[PDB]
Amino acid sequence: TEDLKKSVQALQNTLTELQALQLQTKQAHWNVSGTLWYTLHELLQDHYEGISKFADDVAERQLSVGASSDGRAITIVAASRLPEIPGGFLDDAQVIQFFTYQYETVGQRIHQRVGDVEKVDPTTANLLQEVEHIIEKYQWQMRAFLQNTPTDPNTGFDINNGKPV
Amino acid sequence: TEDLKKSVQALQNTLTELQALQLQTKQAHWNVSGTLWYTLHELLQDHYEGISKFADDVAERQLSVGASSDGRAITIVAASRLPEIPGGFLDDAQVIQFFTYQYETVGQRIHQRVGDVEKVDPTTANLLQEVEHIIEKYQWQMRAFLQNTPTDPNTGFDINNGKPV
Amino acid sequence: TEDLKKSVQALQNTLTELQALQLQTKQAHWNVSGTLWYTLHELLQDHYEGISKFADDVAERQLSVGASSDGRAITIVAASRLPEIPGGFLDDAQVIQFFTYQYETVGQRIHQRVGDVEKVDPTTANLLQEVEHIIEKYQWQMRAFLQNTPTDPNTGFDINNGKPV
Amino acid sequence: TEDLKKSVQALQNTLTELQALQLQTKQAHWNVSGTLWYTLHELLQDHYEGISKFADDVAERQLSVGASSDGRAITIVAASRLPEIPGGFLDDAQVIQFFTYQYETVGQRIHQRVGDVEKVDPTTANLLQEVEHIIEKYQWQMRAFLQNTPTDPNTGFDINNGKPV
Amino acid sequence: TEDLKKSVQALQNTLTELQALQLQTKQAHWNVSGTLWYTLHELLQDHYEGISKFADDVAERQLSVGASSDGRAITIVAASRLPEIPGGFLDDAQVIQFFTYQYETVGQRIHQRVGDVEKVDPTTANLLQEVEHIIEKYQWQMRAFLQNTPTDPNTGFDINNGKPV
Amino acid sequence: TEDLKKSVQALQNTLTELQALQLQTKQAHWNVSGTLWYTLHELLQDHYEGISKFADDVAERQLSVGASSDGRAITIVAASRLPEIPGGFLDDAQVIQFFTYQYETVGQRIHQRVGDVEKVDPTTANLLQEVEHIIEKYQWQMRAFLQNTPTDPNTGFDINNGKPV
Amino acid sequence: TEDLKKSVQALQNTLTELQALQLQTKQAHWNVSGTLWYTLHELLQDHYEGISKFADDVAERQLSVGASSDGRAITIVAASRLPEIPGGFLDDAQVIQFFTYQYETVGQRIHQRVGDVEKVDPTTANLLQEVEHIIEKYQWQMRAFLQNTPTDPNTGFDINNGKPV
Amino acid sequence: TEDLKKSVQALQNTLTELQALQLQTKQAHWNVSGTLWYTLHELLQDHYEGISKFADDVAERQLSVGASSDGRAITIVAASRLPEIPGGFLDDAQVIQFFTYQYETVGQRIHQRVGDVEKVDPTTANLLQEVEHIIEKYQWQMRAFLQNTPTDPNTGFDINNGKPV
Amino acid sequence: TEDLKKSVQALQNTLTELQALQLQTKQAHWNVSGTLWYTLHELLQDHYEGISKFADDVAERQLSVGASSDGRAITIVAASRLPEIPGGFLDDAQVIQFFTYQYETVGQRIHQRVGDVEKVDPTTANLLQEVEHIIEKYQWQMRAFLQNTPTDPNTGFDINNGKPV
Amino acid sequence: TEDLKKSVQALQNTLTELQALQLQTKQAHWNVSGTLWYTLHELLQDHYEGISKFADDVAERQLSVGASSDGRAITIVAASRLPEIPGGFLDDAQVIQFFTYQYETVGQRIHQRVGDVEKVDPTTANLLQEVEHIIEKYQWQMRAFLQNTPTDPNTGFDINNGKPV
Amino acid sequence: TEDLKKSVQALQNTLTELQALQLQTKQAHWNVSGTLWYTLHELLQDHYEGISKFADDVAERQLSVGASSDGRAITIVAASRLPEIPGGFLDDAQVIQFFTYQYETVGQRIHQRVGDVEKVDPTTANLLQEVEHIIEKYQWQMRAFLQNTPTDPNTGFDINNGKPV
Amino acid sequence: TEDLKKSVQALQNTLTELQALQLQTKQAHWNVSGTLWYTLHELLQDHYEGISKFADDVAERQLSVGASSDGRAITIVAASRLPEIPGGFLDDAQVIQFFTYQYETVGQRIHQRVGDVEKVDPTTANLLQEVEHIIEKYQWQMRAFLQNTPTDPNTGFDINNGKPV
Ligand SMILES: [Cl-]
Ligand SMILES: [Cl-]
Ligand SMILES: [Cl-]
Ligand SMILES: [Cl-]
Ligand SMILES: [Cl-]
Ligand SMILES: [Cl-]
Ligand SMILES: [Cl-]
Ligand SMILES: [Cl-]
Ligand SMILES: [Cl-]
Ligand SMILES: [Cl-]
Ligand SMILES: [Cl-]
Ligand SMILES: [Cl-]
Ligand SMILES: [Fe+3]
Ligand SMILES: [Fe+3]
Ligand SMILES: [Fe+3]
Ligand SMILES: [Fe+3]
Ligand SMILES: [Fe+3]
Ligand SMILES: [Fe+3]
Ligand SMILES: [Fe+3]
Ligand SMILES: [Fe+3]
Ligand SMILES: [Fe+3]
Ligand SMILES: [Fe+3]
Ligand SMILES: [Fe+3]
Ligand SMILES: [Fe+3]
Ligand SMILES: [Fe+3]
Ligand SMILES: [Fe+3]
Ligand SMILES: [Fe+3]
Ligand SMILES: [Fe+3]
Ligand SMILES: [Fe+3]
Ligand SMILES: [Fe+3]
Ligand SMILES: [Fe+3]
Ligand SMILES: [Fe+3]
Ligand SMILES: [Fe+3]
Ligand SMILES: [Fe+3]
Ligand SMILES: [Fe+3]
Ligand SMILES: [Fe+3]
Ligand SMILES: [Fe+3]
Ligand SMILES: [Fe+3]
Ligand SMILES: [Fe+3]
Ligand SMILES: [Fe+3]
Ligand SMILES: [Fe+3]
Ligand SMILES: [Fe+3]
Ligand SMILES: [Fe+3]
Ligand SMILES: [Fe+3]
Ligand SMILES: [Fe+3]
Ligand SMILES: [Fe+3]
Ligand SMILES: [Fe+3]
Ligand SMILES: [Fe+3]
Ligand SMILES: [Fe+3]
Ligand SMILES: [Fe+3]
Ligand SMILES: [Fe+3]
Ligand SMILES: [Fe+3]
Ligand SMILES: [Fe+3]
Ligand SMILES: [Fe+3]
Ligand SMILES: [Fe+3]
Ligand SMILES: [Fe+3]
Ligand SMILES: [Fe+3]
Ligand SMILES: [Fe+3]
Ligand SMILES: [Fe+3]
Ligand SMILES: [Fe+3]
Ligand SMILES: [Fe+3]
Ligand SMILES: [Fe+3]
Ligand SMILES: [Fe+3]
Ligand SMILES: [Fe+3]
Repeated sequence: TEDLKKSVQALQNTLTELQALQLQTKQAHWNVSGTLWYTLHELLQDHYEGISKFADDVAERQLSVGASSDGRAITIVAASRLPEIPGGFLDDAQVIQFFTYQYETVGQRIHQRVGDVEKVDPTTANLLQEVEHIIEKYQWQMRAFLQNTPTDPNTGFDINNGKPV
Repeated sequence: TEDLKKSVQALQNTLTELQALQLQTKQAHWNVSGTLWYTLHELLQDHYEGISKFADDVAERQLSVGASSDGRAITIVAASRLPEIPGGFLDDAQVIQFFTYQYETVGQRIHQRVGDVEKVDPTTANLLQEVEHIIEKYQWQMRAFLQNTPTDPNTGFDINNGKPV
Repeated sequence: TEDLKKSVQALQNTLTELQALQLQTKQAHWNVSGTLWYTLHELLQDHYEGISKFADDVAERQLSVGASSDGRAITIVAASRLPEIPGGFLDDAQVIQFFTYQYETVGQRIHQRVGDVEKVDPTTANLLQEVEHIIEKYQWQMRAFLQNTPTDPNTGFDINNGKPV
Repeated sequence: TEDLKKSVQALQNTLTELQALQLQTKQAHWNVSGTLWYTLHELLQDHYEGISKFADDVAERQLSVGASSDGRAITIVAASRLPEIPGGFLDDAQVIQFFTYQYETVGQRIHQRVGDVEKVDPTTANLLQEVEHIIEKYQWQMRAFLQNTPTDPNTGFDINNGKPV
Repeated sequence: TEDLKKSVQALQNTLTELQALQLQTKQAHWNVSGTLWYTLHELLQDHYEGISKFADDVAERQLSVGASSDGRAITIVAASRLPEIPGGFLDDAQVIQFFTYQYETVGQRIHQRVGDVEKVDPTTANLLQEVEHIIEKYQWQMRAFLQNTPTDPNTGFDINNGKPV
Repeated sequence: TEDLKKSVQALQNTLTELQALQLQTKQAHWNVSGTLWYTLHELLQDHYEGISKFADDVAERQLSVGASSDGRAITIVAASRLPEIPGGFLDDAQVIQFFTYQYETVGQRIHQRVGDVEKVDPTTANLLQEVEHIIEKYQWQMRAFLQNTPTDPNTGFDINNGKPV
Repeated sequence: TEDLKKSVQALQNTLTELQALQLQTKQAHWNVSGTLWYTLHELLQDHYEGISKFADDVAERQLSVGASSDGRAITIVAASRLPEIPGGFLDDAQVIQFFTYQYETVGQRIHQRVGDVEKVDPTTANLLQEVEHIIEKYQWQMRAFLQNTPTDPNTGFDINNGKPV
Repeated sequence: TEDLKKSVQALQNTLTELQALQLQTKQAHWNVSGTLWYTLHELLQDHYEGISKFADDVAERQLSVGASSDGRAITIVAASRLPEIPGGFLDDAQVIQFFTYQYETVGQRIHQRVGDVEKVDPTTANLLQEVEHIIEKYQWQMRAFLQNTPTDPNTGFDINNGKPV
Repeated sequence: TEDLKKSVQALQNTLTELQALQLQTKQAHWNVSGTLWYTLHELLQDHYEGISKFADDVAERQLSVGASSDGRAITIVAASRLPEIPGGFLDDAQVIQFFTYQYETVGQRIHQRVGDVEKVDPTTANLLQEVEHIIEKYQWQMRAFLQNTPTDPNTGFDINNGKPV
Repeated sequence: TEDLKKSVQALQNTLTELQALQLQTKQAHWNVSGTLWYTLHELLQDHYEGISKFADDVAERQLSVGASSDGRAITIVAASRLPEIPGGFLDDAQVIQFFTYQYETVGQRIHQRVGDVEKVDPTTANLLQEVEHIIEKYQWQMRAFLQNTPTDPNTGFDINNGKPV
Repeated sequence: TEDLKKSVQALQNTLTELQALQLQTKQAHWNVSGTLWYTLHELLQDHYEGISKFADDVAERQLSVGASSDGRAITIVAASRLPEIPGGFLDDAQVIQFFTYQYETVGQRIHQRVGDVEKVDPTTANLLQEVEHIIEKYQWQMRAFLQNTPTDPNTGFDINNGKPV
Repeated sequence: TEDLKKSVQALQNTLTELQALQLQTKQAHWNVSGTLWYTLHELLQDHYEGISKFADDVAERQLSVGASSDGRAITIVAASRLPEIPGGFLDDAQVIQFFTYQYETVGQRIHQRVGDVEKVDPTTANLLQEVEHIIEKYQWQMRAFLQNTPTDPNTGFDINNGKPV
């Protein structure tokens, strides 16, 4: 059946994306610098925990429908399909920019996956909607730092050495 | 007796002000944007919980001296007597400005109320002093973002698109 | 897109209804009287906490799909579209009657909203199903006080001064 | 030895009675209606937890003296030897009446069992005294709703549509 | 000094009243019967804990200003100056009636005591205001069972065998 | 309406299956023997708690859409429609075999039920997807003991006296 | 039956003794002075909590076998039958002496009561054995301060102004 | 009196046996090896905690009836009267065999002791029944690994290098 | 205004005294010796925590009325105005003597301060009454070690090498 | 300085090894199969948490001595220098074999690193000793499954389809 | 011996530095102002707790090797040997600058002390390495606000009124 | 290798000493008498828990470097090499004297062991430094009861029947 194939594909692809996000949030947690370093250090820890919890649920849902889960380092690298986080000290505006985009792209892809599996496997779809919920919430939490308002454009000039982000 | 009338007036007026503050802190919690969005999101959650706890105490003190408590939406609107929080995305400096002022005006009014009821109802006065304590603490916590220091005026230029707040 | 418009409408309308319910449950929590006053005081506190939690989730889901959330007192009043709770001391049977109806009407409307947004935004639909779940559970918990049984009609005569409710 | 037979009989018969009580308390927890529905819903949850804990202790005491424990649905039905709880919506006075009687009859039987095994197996007797303690406490908690006092017969007329229970 | 005498008198008299209330709430906790027996059993436990906590604070405030505290059974009996709770099974309406009155009279007396010691010993006055706060809250919680409303007089006929309380 | 009939049928049938599973997991918890007795004793306790929690949710969802819930022993026996667990001491491989199958069949049936009620009652469907999620997870947890791998068939010979399971 | 009379007598007499002990331990908790004041203040708090817990169990066991419980102040005074604790500041050696004796006499009496009711009411006997257990443990904890050892008589001279206790 | 002698003997002999068991369970906790090493490591930790708790209760019951408790290493060695646990790495089947026997022999002896002291000291008998309860439960938990079933003899061949245990 | 000056003076002077007390209680916590060393080590830890909590409240009340708080080491030294605690190993009687006096003098001064600010700033007065409450409680807890009783002068001879304190 | 270079090298190399171990333990947690699947699932979760905690400490120690931390997926792959865990369903004996070896090799390398940095950076050495402690403990916990004993070689034949591991 | 002298010197000097840091972190906690006031208020509270915990460990290690600990205010002032924190309102950039430097200098000195005592007193050295660990971590946490990155120098211009820090 | 021999010797010898201390602290916990009996009862419980925790760590470190741990009663007796605690009732001064000495001698020996294994096994050395830390802290806590001060020799005359200890 390509109803098991559909399920596996959607779960496995989401798992890898969450694992990529685990590694990038931690990396940023450690290396972020600037005015918002501590704020972001704390926020990224919370995201990491939420992402880790859903990575474990997604992997065990995969096992639950009868397939092994591939969480290997090689598999994470092989699925790049997503900008990589710079090494070294990272700037607060750079971290914000980076996750605004990553969470948005990951959320979009999960959104597609929910549609794909919804009538063959509504239980897997339900799980993926929960993952999408958290990813899009995290997206807002990064986006909110640069959100345009009636009194202030929020260009990020102050967290970016005078320059818009 | 206008010793029950005094007590009711002081308690009821404080209740409505706290309920107005519940709604405005939550609104700001959701909609705040900019460099300090997350910081303020967390701080406003703490204030909301403190305000909610005292709203419940004030309402039940009113019941305790023998009068019903009016916590209706219509009553909150009817007591405006206090600037309203803008809708839409709100800027961090705008939120700070707004609560610096609201908490100050609410604290002042409670201060007056403590004097009013102190010898007819010292138990109600004691409660209102506790409310004033928390409101003025919250006032300092908003004020501290723009507090002038020997090395830095803290105009809020960085959180306000180059302009003093 | 009127897929963002659909989502915003469903989320915003639900938020206001939950906020209306926050205010009415608390009001009843304070002012309820009679044989079941304490029972209802405790039950209404539990409902208030459940409703408050989902109000926060609904507002932040709205932010998560890119729109501000309107939780203002004026907006609650403006959306009346729902009977208002009496002021003053409220009778236990009156509170029961009132929420049986409110929860039922709010649950119905959320039910409609779930259908409306389900294929444009299954993640928002999932959240609203969770809200509907709790609202309808609360509906049963109010309804159960007057539920007709094989041995007893449960007219509420005992909690209503000899008269059916 | 009919000292193991004695022990097994007393433990097994008590286990089945507790399991019958697990099912009836939950059933009543869900279906109770009327003025005391919520009160009883909460009280029956507490009883269910206490009963469940002792069912587990009784079953594992049976294993501890070297015999398997029969907790099957068929065995519960086979040991009826005890009125069955009506299906459908149940009235508060009906639930109270029902458990007043069930707890009393179960407590009596355990009381007999304590005497039976006390000198062959004082450790099993000790456990059964603890079960009897809780069952008789629960009996008082149901009985107390209809307990005659110097100022009021407590006929249950108010929770029974004008009629004594 | 009769500023220590004033303080001692106010503290000691309050201690005895709280201890009288400890004994009466527990007695009622055990012996209450009728429709509201369990409700009142739980409510009276909460009051007992609040009263016990303040009895300990009042006694240790007495020690703190340099005097021993008399918490003896003989002293409780000697200070009757307050209706005694009936023995035997007590009816729910009887318990409600009884504490409505006791809490009211105790609250009144503490209120007087606050005035008496307020300028010689504002710290003792502060403590007594906290005791008055809780006692009057408990008074409302008993009073609320019989509170007259626009739709229902709440005579207590249902919890009193057809007769107003 | 046969939209309430649909909902009731799906909820009621699931409730009975969960209650059957409550009884069988506990039975196995007590009576399991062999190399994996303690492992399974602990695992079956965890399943029992998860199953019990969802049984309570399913029963109260049934009440929430306006129908009583039938959790009686007779009803559990009447719905057999599912192999019964042996009495006496049960072998670890026998327990594993038994639940691998039970959880699989129960999960399948819930899966069908989700489809059945999904557009008349998406809130009930959502609940049943959560039940299916847990049941299928539990299925994997039993299946994993005998799961074929590249280095070892996992026949269960070691937990079955030399014989494949 | 004088098997209910036996049970009531044993339970009621124990309740009063525990309540007497509640009042005396608290009194000593507040008023104790000297080298061991703080030690004893803490120890007496622990005893008070243990005694309070068993007073509640004894009273509710009395209700459980169908009789009201008399916890009134007048009843405590009426059952003196036991030395009274001095008022005023109490010396550490005096407190130790006093409870060594009280706990011993109360433990003895409960011991007799266990024999009295053991075959009419083994469940009540079991409870009273638990009370005796704690009372005799508390007796050792007071006795241990003056316990004669091979290297030191422990006369209490140091806690008694040079004089043996 | 040889009623104190009886009590002391029963308590002291049980204490030493529990202390012997403390040392053997820990030893096995550390040194166990094989397929069931981790399972047994965890199970033996739980037993150790239960045994330690009762050792403390038994020793303090001894003090409570007026005698010192001998918990010395020399006394443990002197009371051997019980097979000693091998040193070095211990096999899972060896640990299981060993405690099946130890717990059984210790439980038997405590059982005798309960009879011995039951009418001179029912409070000490009650404590020893609680110790026997736990010891026999632990006995079942070890025995269950090798328990014969209708589908599998459970010889332990798999945990014993092909050989029955 | 010298109503802000009054408030600042009272708050600042209390802060410094509490900080002096933080340092002295810890110093004594570490260095106390003798019969009551451990008792006092524990008691002084509790006082330190209570004092630290109020130091933080006093400092933040100062900020709340618009002034900075001076908690510097130099400021603590500059406000000596209070005996200094000896260095080196400190004797139990010396610690008791020392805090009996310190707490008394600090409590007195706070008492004066409460009067000073009570009508310009009742909220600050309320806070200072809470500080006075704890300081005077701590005073009793030190005083109680040497408190004269009808049976024993409590000279402290035993904790002072034969000599009255 | 090549004292910062030394520190960075030792910390960075350890971080990557811990991150490799995070991924492999989770992978095994999900995919392990066979008799010991659940046991190992639980054990590997505990190891994962311990490893994750030290990965965070090692990365933040690196930041603490002034260097960024590289936790990227590419860096984990680039440092292979260590056998990779198979994908697909993994057998219990295979998991045990695999971590016995991995933990041993990682522990050895950390051991070397402790020597390397010990006198330039004893604080980093201290941290690495703590990491080595946990890694070697985990090594024993895997090794213990196959540990040779006087009564049983523990070849793993039972967990490996008749064949030694 | 000047091995006790060495130990005392290293411990005592570290204690004073930690106590200086306790006072400065709290001072900054209260008085910090500007964009990062709340962030720093929270961060400085965490540091204060970590510093307080190690101050207590260092003082009690000093006692453990047989010397008293000097924690007096005079001793803190006497050891200045370290810039003092300004009084009045302090700017966020000023606080960051100040602790970046203080933590660095304190960490350096502890580092030296670890070398000094390492072979006379490795247990004291171990403790001091733990103190150094936390101090240097806190140093990074302050330093990270101004850490230069590839996209942004992080001069602190935004938190310093346009000027580099 | 005699680097494993060194490690084993140091770990095994420490384990036995900690186990000896477990037994002696408990023995003293039970049997201590006199003025400081309760104080010491509590203090010795805390030491016992700290000692037990490190005994478990030391034994599992031994396993971690590849050797079994000998925790047998016979081995404890065989390693006497340390005064034995008297049986019977023990005097407070005797307990203090005894542990002052035991902890000192055990701490000394561990100190030697740290030197012995430090460069072959720094991870084992680190663990032993932690054990030494706690043992020497416990030594101070016993020593502090008799510590000579400028105002009082602390001979223990008061806790020793007039005689210096
Ligand atoms: Cl899980
Ligand atoms: Cl409340
Ligand atoms: Cl949240
Ligand atoms: Cl259990
Ligand atoms: Cl307290
Ligand atoms: Cl619930
Ligand atoms: Cl209870
Ligand atoms: Cl205890
Ligand atoms: Cl705070
Ligand atoms: Cl952290
Ligand atoms: Cl500590
Ligand atoms: Cl562990
Ligand atoms: Fe967090
Ligand atoms: Fe998992
Ligand atoms: Fe999960
Ligand atoms: Fe930046
Ligand atoms: Fe918060
Ligand atoms: Fe409330
Ligand atoms: Fe409250
Ligand atoms: Fe802004
Ligand atoms: Fe609640
Ligand atoms: Fe929120
Ligand atoms: Fe939420
Ligand atoms: Fe959901
Ligand atoms: Fe009514
Ligand atoms: Fe409950
Ligand atoms: Fe169980
Ligand atoms: Fe249990
Ligand atoms: Fe009814
Ligand atoms: Fe309660
Ligand atoms: Fe107290
Ligand atoms: Fe208190
Ligand atoms: Fe009634
Ligand atoms: Fe569990
Ligand atoms: Fe439920
Ligand atoms: Fe639930
Ligand atoms: Fe088997
Ligand atoms: Fe306590
Ligand atoms: Fe109770
Ligand atoms: Fe109880
Ligand atoms: Fe018991
Ligand atoms: Fe004395
Ligand atoms: Fe455990
Ligand atoms: Fe103990
Ligand atoms: Fe215990
Ligand atoms: Fe084996
Ligand atoms: Fe404490
Ligand atoms: Fe603070
Ligand atoms: Fe505070
Ligand atoms: Fe207050
Ligand atoms: Fe002294
Ligand atoms: Fe775990
Ligand atoms: Fe971190
Ligand atoms: Fe950490
Ligand atoms: Fe295998
Ligand atoms: Fe914190
Ligand atoms: Fe300390
Ligand atoms: Fe510490
Ligand atoms: Fe360490
Ligand atoms: Fe600034
Ligand atoms: Fe403790
Ligand atoms: Fe262990
Ligand atoms: Fe440990
Ligand atoms: Fe002595």
